[PDB]
Amino acid sequence: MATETNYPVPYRSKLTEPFEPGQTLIIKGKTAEDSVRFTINLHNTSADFSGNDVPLHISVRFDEGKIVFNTFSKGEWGKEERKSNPYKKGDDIDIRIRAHDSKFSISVDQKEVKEYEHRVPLSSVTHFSVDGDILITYIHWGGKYYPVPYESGLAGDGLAPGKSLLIFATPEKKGKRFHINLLKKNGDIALHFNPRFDEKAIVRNSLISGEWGNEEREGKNPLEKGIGCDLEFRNEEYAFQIYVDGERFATYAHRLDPHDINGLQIGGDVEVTGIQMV
Ligand SMILES: OC[C@H]1O[C@@H](O)[C@H](O)[C@@H](O)[C@@H]1O
Repeated sequence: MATETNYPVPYRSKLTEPFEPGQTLIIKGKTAEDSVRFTINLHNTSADFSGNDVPLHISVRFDEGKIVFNTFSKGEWGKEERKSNPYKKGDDIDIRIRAHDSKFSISVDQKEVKEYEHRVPLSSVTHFSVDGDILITYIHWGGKYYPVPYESGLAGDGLAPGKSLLIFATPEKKGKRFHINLLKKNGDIALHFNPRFDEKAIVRNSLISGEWGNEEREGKNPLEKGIGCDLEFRNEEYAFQIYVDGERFATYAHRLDPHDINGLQIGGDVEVTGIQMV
């Protein structure tokens, strides 16, 4: 129990809106040398009753060495479904649950490991909770089905120094490349982020007045086909700080005046599950 001051356990959160197909629930935290198990439940209740139906129960067991799924409804549990637990007592955990119309898709360390068919109505999930030997460090519920190629404007102030655009996506299993453009009203691309698996590199460049700039490579490429990633475009005074999965992958000196970056485009071989401005 280190610097908790965030989401203490047991954690109970009453959903403000229904959990719907296309939306993802992200839970990250830390465990200890003596953690034995922790749970994540998607459940029903009127507001705080706590104890009705549990559409989806997830038990990560360090003693058993697996992650176990099941549901509780009408006063009884069904048959558990198991998957290997890739975590050893002590490491950080990252479990994401995305709702779909026929099931829940669960990924561990951004790796899809389980498809749990709905046994009870998804619409009956009104609450969510986490408990056990885990120190929760991050919880987020949002997203939707983002079609790609994708295009949209950004809030009002857009992406300006001091702001960050976070994108959660998964390069397609058999994809070759995809890109993300941060644009200004006149169509110029301040930042072109273009991972190329065939080239084993991520190209960064700018499009000014219909002309592509220098083209910056350098950098191993921390992305993997079929594995989810967290992309952060941190706009600062002198450059874009590009973070991939928590670590800085590269810096990109501004070639265009920051501010007024109110456009976004995403294309290529990639699935997008979350977009947010912070
Ligand atoms: O115009 C040249 C540019 O074309 C783009 O389609 C490519 O992704 C860039 O790597 C290239 O520098």
